[PDB]
Amino acid sequence: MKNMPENHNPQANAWTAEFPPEMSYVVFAQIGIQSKSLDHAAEHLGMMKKSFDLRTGPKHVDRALHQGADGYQDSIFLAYWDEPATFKSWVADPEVQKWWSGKKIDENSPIGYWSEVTTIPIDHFETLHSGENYDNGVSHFVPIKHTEVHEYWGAMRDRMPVSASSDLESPLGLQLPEPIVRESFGKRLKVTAPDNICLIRTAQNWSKCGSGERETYIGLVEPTLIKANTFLRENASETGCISSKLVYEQTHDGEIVDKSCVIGYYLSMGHLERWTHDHPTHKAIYGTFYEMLKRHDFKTELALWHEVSVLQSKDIELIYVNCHPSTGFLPFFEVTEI
Ligand code: HEM
Repeated sequence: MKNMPENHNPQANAWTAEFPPEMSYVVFAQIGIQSKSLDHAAEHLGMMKKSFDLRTGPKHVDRALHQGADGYQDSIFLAYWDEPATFKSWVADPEVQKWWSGKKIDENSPIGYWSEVTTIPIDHFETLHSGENYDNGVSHFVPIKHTEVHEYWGAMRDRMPVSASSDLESPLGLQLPEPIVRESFGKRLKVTAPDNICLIRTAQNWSKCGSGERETYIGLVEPTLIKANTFLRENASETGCISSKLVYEQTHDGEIVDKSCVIGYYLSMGHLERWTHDHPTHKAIYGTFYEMLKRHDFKTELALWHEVSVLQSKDIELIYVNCHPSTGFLPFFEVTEI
């Protein structure tokens, strides 16, 4: 590990995914229905829900709700496979093909469709968990193990196997170009990303907190998490953050549960590192979590985790049908009409 300090002894425990040898990829698919009122999205969401129960459906799927720009909401499925061939057979299923790639989105539709499908090579992937929790993304179906490789700047990079042999820099260098405003409503658009973009899903789960911890999380952490995500959304070029969403997770039936996450894409892992290590909003929430840890013998019922991947252009498929121009990758890079 390159960045680990001498005689490193972390204050808090943490766990990390330990992938079996036969696993080569994780498919992480984000599929969204975009609307101004959730009633408009009900029909699509019903169809997609049933598709996930196919024999080729994902090993795990979360539902979440995103409040986007200017009154648009995204109803999102976060779906995981451990076998790309199974994912491809799922997409090919006639029931999935009824709605895949926004097929039902007609002209002048009140809803949009988008999908961001990432096929993650395992050597370009790492996870971290504040507890031995088997309901955190891939930990629903991958074992996890205790690790010392955390609680220092650069630990995320060190946990990703390929960082020992690659700097993981963008071919575009250090500056994300100014966003542009696409005429994206009424169109079917595919965006091509540059190599070595970095995707993070970083999650907060207060479902097991008693009153004390819950009041602290809601009163003292979440407001600054909201501030952090807003800053990332509004300052793409300064930060290198292509896209950031704060989403609240839901039951199968759509009810909001006590879980959230930020899903963000960055021009490179280095951009994500520099924001995390430097910005005051992450400074503030990091400090509060360690304040909670000390007050609870370094075992809070609040659970945090993240999944971080570094992606090649060919690893990610980005499709936006009748979407608001601020959605996802639409402001950046190369676009084509499908
Ligand atoms: C916009 C939302 C967030 C982003 C993008 C983000 C990003 C990151 C990244 C990339 C790291 C790894 C740093 C490294 O290893 O170099 C990290 C570490 C950490 N973050 Fe966050 N984070 C976010 C929200 C939060 C929240 C809400 C909390 C607490 C409630 C939090 C607490 C921590 C802690 C405690 C660590 C240290 C983990 C360890 O290595 O043991 N973060 N964060």
